[PDB]
Amino acid sequence: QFAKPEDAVKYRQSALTLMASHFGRMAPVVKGQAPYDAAQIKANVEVLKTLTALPWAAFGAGTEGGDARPEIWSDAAGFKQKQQAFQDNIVKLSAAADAGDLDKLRAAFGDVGASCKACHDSYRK
Ligand code: HEC
Repeated sequence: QFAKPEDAVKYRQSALTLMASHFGRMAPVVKGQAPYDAAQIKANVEVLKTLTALPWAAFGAGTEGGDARPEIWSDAAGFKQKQQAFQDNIVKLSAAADAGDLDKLRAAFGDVGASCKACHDSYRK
């Protein structure tokens, strides 16, 4: 869907940005600093879940640029793995949310977060 590499870059960064917001916004709740409303959380996770599938398609060959390390392309299999483990954690998050269990959510939240970090460690400049 992209004409220039710059456009894929702009797209993926935007998706990542949005996702960061949707995920990050739950930290105070998960930490107990904000009240917990199951329904609100559930809806937010639904959005997050949609957003989380988006970025991956904008890292095709020829989209080199931004803060993407070249290893994303040299080591595609490793990148796919990182991405899949991440989506899997999203699924867990989603299940915790659906169930309305703060403990579960809290734990899953940590798992997801570690997933973000794992990817960044190997593939983000
Ligand atoms: C690999 C599969 C990743 C996972 C999982 C997550 N992120 Fe990441 N992120 C990744 C890369 C390769 C990049 C650089 C993209 C580029 O082309 O510049 C990023 C970047 C971000 C950003 C910056 C967006 C911007 O404004 O430029 C943010 C805010 C970000 N990542 C956050 C983020 C969060 C919160 C994640 C988990 C919920 C997460 N990322 C996972 C690679 C990967």
